[PDB]
Amino acid sequence: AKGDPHVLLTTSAGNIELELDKQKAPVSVQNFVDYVNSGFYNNTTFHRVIPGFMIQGGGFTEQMQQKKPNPPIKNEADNGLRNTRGTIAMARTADKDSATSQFFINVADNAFLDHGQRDFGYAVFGKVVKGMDVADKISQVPTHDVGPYQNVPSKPVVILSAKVLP
Repeated sequence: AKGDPHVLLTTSAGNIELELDKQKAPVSVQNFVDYVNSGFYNNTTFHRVIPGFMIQGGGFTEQMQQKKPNPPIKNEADNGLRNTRGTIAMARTADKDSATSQFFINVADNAFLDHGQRDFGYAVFGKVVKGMDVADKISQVPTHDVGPYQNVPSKPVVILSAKVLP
């Protein structure tokens, strides 16, 4: 136990466990915890995943059809320090300052995205302790390019739960 926050999630595949910062992004944490607290994850899913590289997720409920997001926070990527396939990170949005409710679980040595150039998009504020495999196995089952959103599990996943540990 010790003391290290972990957004625990049990998708159809199995019970996994994210682990999230806090310090480097107080604001964001508050937001998601709002959602986390309840009414959202209970029966969303995981859109999909680029093979052995990066699973999302949290967004389009089931098939994929916006909940009703848009509680626009602020700066993201510029607060996630170094790491590797294991970290979670927030998506973004056309505008810029937003990322209302949606994150994605990596796996492979990334860094590339590391805000440091004529660019800035993908946030960050977590990781992955245990059920990485689960994620994998999930990211194993075939899929298909949908149309708009490339990479979506034809035979869709369905999340069971999301319970944060102190």
